[PDB]
Amino acid sequence: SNVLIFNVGSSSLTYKVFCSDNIVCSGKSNKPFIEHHLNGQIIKIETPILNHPQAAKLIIQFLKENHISIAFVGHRFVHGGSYFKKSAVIDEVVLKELKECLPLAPIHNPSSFGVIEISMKELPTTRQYVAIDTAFHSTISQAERTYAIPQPYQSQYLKFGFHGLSYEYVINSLKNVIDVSHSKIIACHLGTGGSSCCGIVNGKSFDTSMGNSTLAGLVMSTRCGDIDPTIPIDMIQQVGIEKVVDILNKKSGLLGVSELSSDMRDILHEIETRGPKAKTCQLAFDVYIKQLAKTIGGLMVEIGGLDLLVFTDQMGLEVWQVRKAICDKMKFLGIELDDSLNEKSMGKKIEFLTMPSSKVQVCVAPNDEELVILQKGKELFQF
Amino acid sequence: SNVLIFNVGSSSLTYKVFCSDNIVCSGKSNRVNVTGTEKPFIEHHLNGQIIKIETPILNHPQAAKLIIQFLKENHISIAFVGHRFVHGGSYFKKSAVIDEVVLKELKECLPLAPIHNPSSFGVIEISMKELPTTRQYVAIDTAFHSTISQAERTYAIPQPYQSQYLKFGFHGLSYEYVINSLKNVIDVSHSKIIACHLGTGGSSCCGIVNGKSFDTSMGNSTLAGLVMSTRCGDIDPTIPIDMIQQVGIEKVVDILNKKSGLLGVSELSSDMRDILHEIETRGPKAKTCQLAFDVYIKQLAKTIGGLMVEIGGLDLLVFTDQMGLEVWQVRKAICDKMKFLGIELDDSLNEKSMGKKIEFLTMPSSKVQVCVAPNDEELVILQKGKELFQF
Repeated sequence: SNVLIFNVGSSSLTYKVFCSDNIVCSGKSNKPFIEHHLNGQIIKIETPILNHPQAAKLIIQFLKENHISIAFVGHRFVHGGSYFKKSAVIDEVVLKELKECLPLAPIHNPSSFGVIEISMKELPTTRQYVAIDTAFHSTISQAERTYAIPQPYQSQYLKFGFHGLSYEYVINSLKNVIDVSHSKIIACHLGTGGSSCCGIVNGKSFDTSMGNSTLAGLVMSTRCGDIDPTIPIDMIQQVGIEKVVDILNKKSGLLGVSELSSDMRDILHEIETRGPKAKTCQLAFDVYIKQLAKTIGGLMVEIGGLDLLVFTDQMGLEVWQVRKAICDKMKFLGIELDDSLNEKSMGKKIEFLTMPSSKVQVCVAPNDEELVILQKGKELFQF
Repeated sequence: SNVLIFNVGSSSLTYKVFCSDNIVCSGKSNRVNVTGTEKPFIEHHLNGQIIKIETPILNHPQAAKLIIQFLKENHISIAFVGHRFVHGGSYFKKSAVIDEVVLKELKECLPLAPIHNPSSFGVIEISMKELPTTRQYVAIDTAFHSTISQAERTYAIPQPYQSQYLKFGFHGLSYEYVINSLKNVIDVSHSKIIACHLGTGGSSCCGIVNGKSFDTSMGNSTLAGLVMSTRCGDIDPTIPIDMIQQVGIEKVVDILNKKSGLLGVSELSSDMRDILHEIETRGPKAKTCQLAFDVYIKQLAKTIGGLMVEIGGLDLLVFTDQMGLEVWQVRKAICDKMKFLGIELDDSLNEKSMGKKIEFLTMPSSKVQVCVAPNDEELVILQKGKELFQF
């Protein structure tokens, strides 16, 4: 039976329809237009400016007009709060709790919830599920979730952690290649937007680099990551609350330090080409690697070891310099990399870049959003 | 040659005089006897016994003057005066002999630490005046970390904030004292050392490569890093921002500095020993004290792990200051987290060590070595003086 997967983006809405792990139909929204891929042909259609639930509606309509029967719809919801400990098939109780999670991620959740609501209304005979990014980290203990602050603030700002579906998908895909049930894995979700690391013991999250918010942890494209806590306070005394929030989230990270780009590839280019901003670009790369390595080290001690270091996402799977720099700093722990394989790998498949003799293995593992949402559908429905 | 060391405290000023690594005179201002039908006084300990001079309540420079006067009247001649300055800012990459330039630069560092810097400054100014033919030096707590490179001092934020909020690091004098004391015991110049200053007030870790600070736990402020007695340490940067919205700026600063850390989580005490005691006696606050210990250990372990990767390995882990020297449960908790890295702890030595002297707690076969190293406040300032004047 057919599965429809929605992928909500900043300025777009993509979909893909699956039948037995095979793509039937696909396309995306945003002069704005919707593009469709069906029966081997490409249909582009001019549109006026749409919001997300309008785009979703139009996609459903196109599917109905072509008799693409749909039995399942999968959705991604970033921040499921304290309620959602696992992903869920969508009912009235789930819808209620989801709506209470809206203020948790005002940038992500609302447009995601909008698509869900319109999808439930336009496809009332289909079973629908929501894949929740924070759920995988429900195995993290109190002590690892707790910041050293007094009540009531202590319970208000517990750590949540994110990219949970990505981590869960990657772990699941490594089950034939390694023995996850007896393993210590550190996964690095290095993407555009958010980046994080996760310490995984026997297939389960033990700790992660993000916190109560998606600002915490690693240096990111435009986000500061972990910094001295008095700094946000001092900056507020200069420019106020909302401006500080904007700077730390949209004008920091690789962008703020390189003074060139939020894209690591542009940063690497400027360094290796020399280059009018190399200086700042070199600093941005060093600071990024430092924080990443520091994060890896901290997590390794928490989980009591390391068998496999995994890179995933866009940066993790397409930038060999990051993986090389990181493995060099972790060489003393027993990481012997194969540089021929590393420099050519773009992570289109699960590929080890480590010599088989190396004490700690290093691998790359794809985490395509659509396959990730679909995979959760399997777990919930068995299809 | 005698050396006068001033230790500026909160309610009083204390001092010691050294002659060849030994104390010949010492004292505390503003002393009170609860049964002594009497006034506040300076208590002097000199050779034989106790000398009490009744005084009004004294500030620090007033006490300093009267202390100097007492030593003159009792024929203790002074060749050097040592002082301690908490935050030297950008200018002080080294501790310094005090001249006109140094005094001018120290003056500009006052807003860095409104409480501690002016107190130590006032004592320095009066000390230069009452002993103007005496060489004096200021030991700067931030100077040891001048060797930390830009990438390690830099937070991933844009200009101009990036340069306004560079990392400094503290407990520098404690670290370089411990490192120096280790030169009689290990090859420091070819060593990777992580030191843990586990104090009653602030706490930090330092990654040390060949005798020099590579990176450290505190940042621009003395709030960053480890979970501390009353401080939060490193937390989600969004948390202070959201707390401002609830209770305002100044209240948040007070909460994170004075009502967090061990005190805030345990809901019992700021002292680790009381926390351990409550756990083991199963007091009414055992659950929260157990949580406070777990959170504290977790952050310390994570900090050590991060520093190890930064410096490229680990040969020697060293504990110092009050909690590091006199609380074996903390050391055990840490070493068990790191057993996988090659730490074989002699549990009998650890349970009996109070860190009165440098002694290894690990087996000599153990890949990574663990030791406790004393860092008495006065010897630390005195040692900086030996380095500057060769006394």
